[PDB]
This record gives sequence, structure tokens and C-alpha cells, in this order.
Amino acid sequence: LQRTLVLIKPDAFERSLVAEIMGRIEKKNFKIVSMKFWSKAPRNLIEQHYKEHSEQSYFNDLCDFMVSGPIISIVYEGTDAISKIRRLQGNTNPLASAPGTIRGDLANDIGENLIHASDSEDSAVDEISIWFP
Amino acid sequence: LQRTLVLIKPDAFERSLVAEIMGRIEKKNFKIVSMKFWSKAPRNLIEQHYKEHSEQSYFNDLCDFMVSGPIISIVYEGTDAISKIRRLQGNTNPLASAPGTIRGDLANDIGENLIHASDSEDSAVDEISIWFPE
Amino acid sequence: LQRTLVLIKPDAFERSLVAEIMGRIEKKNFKIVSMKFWSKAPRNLIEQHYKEHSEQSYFNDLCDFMVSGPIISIVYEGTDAISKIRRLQGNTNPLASAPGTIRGDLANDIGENLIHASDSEDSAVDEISIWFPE
Amino acid sequence: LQRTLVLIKPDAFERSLVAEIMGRIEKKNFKIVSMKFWSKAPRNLIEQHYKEHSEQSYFNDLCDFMVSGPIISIVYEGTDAISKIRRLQGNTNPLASAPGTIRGDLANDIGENLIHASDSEDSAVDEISIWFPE
Amino acid sequence: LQRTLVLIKPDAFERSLVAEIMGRIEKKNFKIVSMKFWSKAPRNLIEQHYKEHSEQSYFNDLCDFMVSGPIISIVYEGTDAISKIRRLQGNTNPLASAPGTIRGDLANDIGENLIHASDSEDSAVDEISIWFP
Amino acid sequence: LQRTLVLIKPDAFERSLVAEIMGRIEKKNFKIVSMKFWSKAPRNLIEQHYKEHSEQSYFNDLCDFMVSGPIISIVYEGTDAISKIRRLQGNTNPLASAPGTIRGDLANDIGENLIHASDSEDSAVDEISIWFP
Ligand SMILES: Nc1nc2c(ncn2[C@H]2C[C@H](O)[C@@H](COP(=O)(O)OP(=O)(O)O)O2)c(=O)[nH]1
Ligand SMILES: Nc1nc2c(ncn2[C@H]2C[C@H](O)[C@@H](COP(=O)(O)OP(=O)(O)O)O2)c(=O)[nH]1
Ligand SMILES: Nc1nc2c(ncn2[C@H]2C[C@H](O)[C@@H](COP(=O)(O)OP(=O)(O)O)O2)c(=O)[nH]1
Ligand SMILES: Nc1nc2c(ncn2[C@H]2C[C@H](O)[C@@H](COP(=O)(O)OP(=O)(O)O)O2)c(=O)[nH]1
Ligand SMILES: Nc1nc2c(ncn2[C@H]2C[C@H](O)[C@@H](COP(=O)(O)OP(=O)(O)O)O2)c(=O)[nH]1
Ligand SMILES: Nc1nc2c(ncn2[C@H]2C[C@H](O)[C@@H](COP(=O)(O)OP(=O)(O)O)O2)c(=O)[nH]1
Ligand SMILES: [Mg+2]
Ligand SMILES: [Mg+2]
Ligand SMILES: [Mg+2]
Ligand SMILES: [Mg+2]
Ligand SMILES: [Mg+2]
Ligand SMILES: [Mg+2]
Repeated sequence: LQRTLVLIKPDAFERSLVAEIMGRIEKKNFKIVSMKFWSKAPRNLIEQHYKEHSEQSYFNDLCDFMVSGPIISIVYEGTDAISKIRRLQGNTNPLASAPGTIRGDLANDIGENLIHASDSEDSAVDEISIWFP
Repeated sequence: LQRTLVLIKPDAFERSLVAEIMGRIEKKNFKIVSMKFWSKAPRNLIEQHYKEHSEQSYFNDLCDFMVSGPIISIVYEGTDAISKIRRLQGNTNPLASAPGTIRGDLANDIGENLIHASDSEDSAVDEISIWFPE
Repeated sequence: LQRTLVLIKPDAFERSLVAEIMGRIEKKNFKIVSMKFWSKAPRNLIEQHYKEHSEQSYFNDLCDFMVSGPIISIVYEGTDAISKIRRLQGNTNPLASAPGTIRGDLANDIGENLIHASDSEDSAVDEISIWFPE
Repeated sequence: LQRTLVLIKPDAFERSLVAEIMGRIEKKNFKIVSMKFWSKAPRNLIEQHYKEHSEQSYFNDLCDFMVSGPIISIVYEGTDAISKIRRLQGNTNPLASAPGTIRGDLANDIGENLIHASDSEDSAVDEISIWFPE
Repeated sequence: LQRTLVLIKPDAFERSLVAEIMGRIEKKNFKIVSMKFWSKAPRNLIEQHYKEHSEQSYFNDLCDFMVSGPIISIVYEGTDAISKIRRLQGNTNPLASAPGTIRGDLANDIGENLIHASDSEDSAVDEISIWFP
Repeated sequence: LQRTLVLIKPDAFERSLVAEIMGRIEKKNFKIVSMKFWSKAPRNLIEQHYKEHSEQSYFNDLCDFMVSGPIISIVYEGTDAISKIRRLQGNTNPLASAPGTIRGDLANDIGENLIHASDSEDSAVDEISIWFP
């Protein structure tokens, strides 16, 4: 049993895909244990969330996008939730994400990619602490 | 432009219908203004929400059901959102709710009926204040 | 609590709509009590099922259609299942069946109308005995 | 057997609902006879299509909206296709369109209402001649 | 042209996924040629069905689960039905089943995995004989 | 940004899958820039479209199938549309097409395979010129 942190990104709101994305996770039998709606996430939480990318060329654009609309932060619980939801999510690169995955079916950009999911036990604990202190 | 209060009820969680219900409202182009997840809503909140039903025979059973699992409280915004979301919701009674509505397609019980939606401007203001006192 | 008899008709098989129809009933929380698949139902069974239509002009065409492909006979159980599944089914006439109903969304003919559902407690008992004599 | 003229309106493209709408008609077993994609329909065509509305206050806004993005014009064929597709379409007014209909499920505005469908045999002939003069 | 034996497992009934599963197979153009509903399958048919697993640690739990609710046994027919429906089914292990497969999208447990499908020509003939003697 | 040529094949019309197929592409955020409905495509356009296959054993059957019902020709536009829509399409061979792809989920024959999509920049330009001269 694990908990993982998911963000529904602003593009999902723009494209009316919030329920589509949450529903794929729900259908896999993962349970919501915490959830918050952000009309606009604070810049600082975004920058901490993506702190590992702070020196990357895309950092400012990434942060700007992430505050360009609402987000939902969700903690999901289930056996091996971290790796399983990562598999549902699909590759960051739209040249690679597989049909059947969230990004494979729905995302068409490396940045506007609909969903964040924690990538490891340690990052899940960190991200949960950021969004649900 | 109106705001209405929606509750996703514990049966929606039990039956894995949360996204199905939220998706129906989303597809109609209503926007989420506020949203809160409750692992278990306090009974007092439920009693306030349903204060008008306090003398009904089902009142205690209703409150028990509403604290039996999680709830999501959502404020939706849109033109005439109150009446429109009520029409999407469907009638309380499973003998009446129309196919095409949330309850008509998905609910089979008068109590376990998946979704609350404010029924008037007055009650919306009241219910939003209960679930989102801030 | 009631039991009703449903037939998935040969047009549902031809149009690959079997799961679509069954899924609508499943999503409403009705439970399967008995189910039988018929590669081709015996004409006598069809004539008994529709005995009340024996003097109608369409009777032979109706029987021909019903043996033209497979049928699934299902007994569903639930509170007020008979009237509820009738409302999900929709009116026989394509000029009347409502969007949101099975026939309203999917059927375009008065005869090739995808689904049978018992219309009363009396007929349910009768039809269940025809399809599930055991 | 009838033919009716359907327009998929620019809001359907903006909201990525083209296939959703076309799919509802397809699932009802109507057949496409002719179809044209317009990156932007000429304003004159729109004015002719809606000539009966020329004195209405919304006429210019309606024409502006109709040229604001792509349109697909489709001729559908089927028994009583005109009235049937009108029932699937749903009422113009978001306070009235029924859950289960295209507009009832998906449209939230009196103007941005996703779909046109001919309302009579006379208007179908007229509209088909506008969009498919050949 | 082949026939294969599918079981819709009790978890599909519990989670109201019977039509979802049958529909994926139907949409692939496979045809039902036989079908039976079991309110509760006889223990002995289950034990014969899974006879190869009789000495495995999970055997008793597997059999208990399989009689814990209804099942549907279905014979499907189509060109290369056996391998094709196996591909639709997805890996037994939820760490491996691919998004887009039945188990990949819907199952979250190695045991409660929604669907059985014959794995070979010989096992299909055997399983069909068990469920449709 | 690229344009690619898609054909919705006659089997999609027969099986009422036109919107299902177009919808998968629409949900991936590709935009229609040209589209024509053919009640019956001219034999010569089909033979030119598939000119590379003219000496293959299946050529006549392929062409006969392609004129056996309506088709829709569509030009889709988007970043890397050619490879992305090819990935959505899935392998020609039903023993290989992956669940989650159009063919993987819906097609059950090597010939009756629902959809054509250009396989390269050069073939896209050629096919667009055939269907939209
Ligand atoms: N424009 C651009 N954005 C990028 C690139 N790599 C990552 N990003 C953005 C989008 C990602 O969702 C986010 C975090 O990157 P990540 O942890 O490697 O990706 P992921 O866990 O969201 O799949 O940063 C990139 O190469 N280009
Ligand atoms: N068991 C039972 N419960 C009832 C009955 N009427 C109402 N309830 C419960 C379920 C309703 O969702 C809740 C509030 O009643 P309401 O305001 O008349 O209905 P609604 O706005 O949820 O459609 O009380 C009733 O007659 N029997
Ligand atoms: N061609 C034709 N067939 C008809 C007509 N009325 C009924 N039928 C056929 C189709 C019906 O499913 C079947 C039984 O008629 P019913 O009991 O009045 O309708 P229903 O309970 O299936 O809605 O007989 C009719 O008017 N014309
Ligand atoms: N803003 C506005 N637009 C309107 C109103 N009534 C009609 N329209 C626009 C939207 C309609 O799709 C179009 C044609 O009107 P119609 O023939 O009465 O409606 P309909 O056949 O599209 O349902 O004109 C109206 O009252 N207000
Ligand atoms: N708990 C548990 N159950 C298992 C394990 N391996 C197999 N099973 C159960 C679930 C399988 O559906 C069933 C038959 O095993 P199988 O033939 O290797 O799997 P499959 O053909 O259902 O994918 O036995 C296992 O390793 N642990
Ligand atoms: N019967 C048969 N038909 C074939 C075979 N290979 C190709 N075809 C037909 C179906 C294909 O959609 C069409 C073009 O072949 P292709 O370019 O290798 O396939 P694809 O780009 O449609 O996946 O020719 C084949 O091996 N057998
Ligand atoms: Mg990451
Ligand atoms: Mg109320
Ligand atoms: Mg009747
Ligand atoms: Mg009109
Ligand atoms: Mg096996
Ligand atoms: Mg090719």
C-alpha cells in the first residue's frame, strides 16, 4: 500500500479533461485520500514541486504554464500506486507515450501534458508534504 | 451567472462513479470555483445541510448514510447553473428520474442517489456557506 | 423487489450493441439472476413470448426477425425492476422513444428495436416461465 | 425516407466535440449521404441559411459566430430523419434542452449550441440546396 | 477461425464491469457462440479449470475467490481468437499489464483480475469441455 | 507542424465506427484542415493511393474492398502528426496491433483494418495531392 501525489494540470481544465483523467485512475481502483482545488497555485509551491528542474531551459515556461489555470492536487492510495499511476500517465514525450496511456491518448505536447504523478517513494513523500502540509 | 453547491455522495465513491458524475457536469461547460474532499464529513455539517429534513422519518438514516464514506463538495459556476444542474441531476425518486439524467442512468434508490445539488438561489447561498465558510 | 425478463434481440448482435445495452442496465445497479444465450431461439418460443400479437399484421415478420440471429434472455432483479427497465428501454416507436433511453439513442425502427422488457408483474412471471421453464 | 441538413457549428470544433456529436447520430443508424468541411463558411451562405432570422436582434452576432471557426455540413438520410434528428439535437434554450440530447448534455448557451438540424421537409430541401448546390 | 473460453470473474460483477469487459471483446468483432451464467460456479469445475495450479500456494484462495460471486462462461469465436483475446486481457501481474488492456486499465490485483481467457488451442478445447460439456 | 492524410475505410462505415475513429484523433488534439466524403471512391484514385502495392497478391482485393463502401479522406494537422497518428493507428497485422490503438482495439483483419494514415512526410504530400488536388 502506497500513496502518490497527482496534479491535474491547467491544460486539463482548459480542455475539459479533468474527469476523463481522474476517471482512468478511479477505474483502476485507486482511492482518493486527500484532494485540493487551486484556482491558481502559488508560484512558490510550483517552484518547489519542480525544484529539480530549476536550472533547466524550460523551467520558467513550465512554472508559467502551471499557474496559467487551475490545478487539482490529489493523493491516491493503493497497492504500488506510485509505479502503477506512472504507467497510466505515459511518457513525457508525445513521440513516445503509448496509446492507452493518459498522455498517449490525450496529450500532444511535451509541456502541456495534462497530469503530474510522483515518480518514486521519496518524491511522493516530498510532494505530498508540499501540497498537503 | 450563478453558483451552486454540489455534493458527490458516499455511494458515488463506493460505486466508483465520482468521475462519471463530475464529467457530466464538466461536459456541460460548468466551471469549478471551489472544491473540498471530505474523508468523512462531520455529522453536524450534514445535519445543517439537511436541516429542513430534521423532522422527516429518514433524517437519521440520511445523516448516517452521508457520513458512511467520503464526500466531495463543489461550487460550480455558470449561467443559470442552479436550475441547469438540477435538471442534469434528475428527480430524487427512482420511479421518476429520467434516463439521460445522473440519477436516471445511475441511481436506483431514493436515498443512495449519488448527488446533491442546490435547488434555489437562497439554498445555494446557504449551502455554500456551510461547506465553504471561508 | 421484482424480477423482469429482458431479451437482447438479434439486431443488437448484428450491430454489436449487446454490451452497450447490458451495460446501461448494469450501471443502474440491476443484478442478473438468470441468463441464457440462444444461437437461434426456437420459433415456438417466440410465438409464445409474443402470443398477444398473434393476430397483428406484423406477427410473422416479428417472429422471422426474432429467429434471424442470436438472442440473450436475462432475468434482472431489483426494486421496481419492471417499470424501471421499461423506462430505460424507451418507447417502441422511433418517433417517440426519448434520447437517453436505449431505443431513443440506438434504435431507428419500430421492429428492429434491440430490446424486450416485461411490461407488468403478470407478464414478467409468464415470460420468465417461457425462457426459464426450470 | 428523408434527408436532413446538419451543421456541426464552430463551438463543436473549439470544444473538440465534433466526433461526439456525429457519433450520436451515427449510433442511431443514420447514414451520411453528403458531407463538406468548411474551414470558414462564407458569410453569404450563413446569411442565406438563417435568412428567416435576418430581422432578429441576434442576427449579426449569429453570423459572426458561424464564421468564427470551421463548420461541417452533412446530409443525413433515414426514415423520418428530420424530426428524429431534431429530437436528438434538443431545444435551443439551455433552460429547456433535455439531458440525453446533444444540447441537453453538451450545450450551455442559446447561441453556442453546437449543432444545426433542419426543422421541416421544406427547410431541409432549402438548406441542402444552400450547402450542396450541386 | 478459433474458439476460446472466457470467464468473467466475480470481481467484475462486484465492480459492475461485466459489460465493460464483454464490450471490449465485442468491439474487436469476436462473436459469442456459447454463454452460461453461474450464480455460483461449482467448486469442482473451478478446481478442474485451474487444475494446473492445484499445488500452488494460492490455489485455495483462487478457488475461494472464484466461487465468491457469479461468473459468466463464454465461448468466443473468431480468427486467432485465442491469442487475440489473451492480448486484450493483459498480464496477470498488475505491475506488468499494459494500459489499453482489460487488466491494465481495470485490474489492480494479481488475483482479482476480472477475466480468464484460454492460453492455447489445447487449453481452449479442455476448458470449453469443462464449462460446456 | 505537419499535415497527414487519413482515410476512414469502408469497414468503419459498415460497423458504425466513423466517429469512434475520428474521435480518437480529435481527442489527441489534431485539427481537421481538409475533409471529403466519398460515397464511392473512384477506382483510379484508390489504385494511385496504393500504387506501391500494385504487384502484390492482395492488390485487387484491397482495391475492391476500398470501393465497397464510402470513405472519408481527411487531412489532419499538428506537431509531428504523421508519426503520432501512425502510432494511434496500430500495426496492420491483427496479431501485432496493440490494445489502445485503433486497430488493436477495433480491427480484426489484416485487410479490413478501418483506417489509412500516411507513413512519412513524402507519402503524406503525395496522398494529400491525390485526394485534395
Ligand atoms: N518544454 C519542455 N518541457 C519539459 C521538458 N522536460 C520536462 N518538461 C516539463 C514537462 C514535465 O511534465 C515537467 C517535469 O519533467 P519530468 O519530471 O522529466 O516529466 P514528467 O514526470 O511530468 O513525465 O517539466 C522538455 O524537454 N521540454
Ligand atoms: N429514504 C428516503 N429518503 C429520502 C426521501 N426523500 C428524501 N430523502 C433523502 C434523499 C434526498 O437526497 C435527501 C434530500 O431530499 P430532497 O431535498 O426532497 O431531495 P433532492 O434535492 O436530493 O432530490 O433526503 C424519502 O422519501 N425516503
Ligand atoms: N412492424 C411493426 N412491428 C411492431 C409494431 N408494434 C409492435 N411491433 C413489434 C415490435 C415490438 O417490440 C413487438 C411487441 O410489441 P409491443 O409489446 O407493443 O412493444 P414493446 O413492449 O417491444 O415496446 O412487436 C408495429 O406497429 N409495426
Ligand atoms: N443570442 C440568441 N440567439 C438565438 C436566439 N434564438 C435563436 N438564436 C440563434 C441560435 C439558433 O441556433 C439560431 C436559429 O434559431 P432557431 O431556428 O429558433 O433555433 P434552432 O433550429 O438552432 O434550435 O439562432 C436567441 O434568443 N438569442
Ligand atoms: N495470489 C496469486 N494468485 C495467482 C498468482 N499467479 C496466478 N494466480 C491466480 C490468478 C490467475 O488468474 C490464476 C491463473 O494463473 P495464470 O494461468 O498464471 O494467470 P492468467 O492466465 O489468469 O493471466 O491464478 C500469484 O502469483 N499469486
Ligand atoms: N490481405 C492482405 N492485405 C494486405 C497485406 N498487407 C497489406 N495489405 C493491405 C491492407 C493495408 O492497409 C494496405 C496497405 O498496406 P500497408 O501500407 O503495408 O499497411 P498500412 O499502412 O494500412 O498499415 O494493403 C497482406 O499481407 N494481406
Ligand atoms: Mg517527474
Ligand atoms: Mg434538496
Ligand atoms: Mg411488450
Ligand atoms: Mg431552426
Ligand atoms: Mg492461464
Ligand atoms: Mg502504408
